[PDB]
Amino acid sequence: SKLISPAELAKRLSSKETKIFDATWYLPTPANVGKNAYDNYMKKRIPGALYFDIDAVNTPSKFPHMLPSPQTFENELTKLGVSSDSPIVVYDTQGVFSGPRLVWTFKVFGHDNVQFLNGFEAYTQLPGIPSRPDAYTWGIWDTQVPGKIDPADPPYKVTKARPELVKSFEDVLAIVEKHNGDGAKIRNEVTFIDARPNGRFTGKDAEPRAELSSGHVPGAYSIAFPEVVENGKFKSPEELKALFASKGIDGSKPIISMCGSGVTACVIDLALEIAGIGSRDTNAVYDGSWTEWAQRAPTKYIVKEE
Repeated sequence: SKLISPAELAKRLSSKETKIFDATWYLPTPANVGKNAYDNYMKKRIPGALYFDIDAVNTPSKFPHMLPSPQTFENELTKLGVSSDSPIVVYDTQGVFSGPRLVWTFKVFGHDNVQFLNGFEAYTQLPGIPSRPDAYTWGIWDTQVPGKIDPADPPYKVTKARPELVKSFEDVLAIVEKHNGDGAKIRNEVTFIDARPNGRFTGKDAEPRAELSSGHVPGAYSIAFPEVVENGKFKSPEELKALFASKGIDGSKPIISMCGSGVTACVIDLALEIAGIGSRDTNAVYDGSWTEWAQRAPTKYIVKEE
């Protein structure tokens, strides 16, 4: 959905109708091991910000960041205070890494009134808030343990729960109707995109679970991560429009995204909503990854190596 700036957020904050969620799940590699969200979240956050357990919400799943059910979700966001028509805002301490997964998640469940914070680092360099004015350079943060959250009433209740925005692994293996790539109208039927790096496609690069292959699945206009981001945030709307139309990326046909766990494939839904190349009700996303397309799929689908 929309995005906003950090400056308008200070104004938007002073009334507690804007329920803020933080989402900073780090990758489970040995580098960030010992760099948690929940342990860093309860030491520095924004006044009203809340955590969402993407590791506990979607507890029953092979791929750990799978989309949970509408009734292991509603009956926890009631425990977080949000209502059906409560606007919400998102921020990630990492730049643009793990945020939009939650935005896409809310979009699945008929929740409009959702926006994402462009630049975190500029919020860090604010002077302060109109509220808490006498405290300059504090008030932006809330360095205290999260206390008592009075639960929601009336409770969250999703009216719509539109699932067509997500596609099963069958829904992507069902390109078998035409399996000769762009020559078979994969470039005309379903404009796949992969948020994997250009090194992890157009050839072969080390996957995270480095026992299976890596490449560029059939008929997929590959747009990569830094191609829209610049050191803390997204590019201009015209910037993204040019980034796509300069390629063959154009919202003329069905369009689907891909990356590891889907945790960053939703970036290539957010940027699209920003530019407008498609439709909010169509620009779907495949939560399964190359991890699914290599571990639980055929052997001929993979793209070529060097």
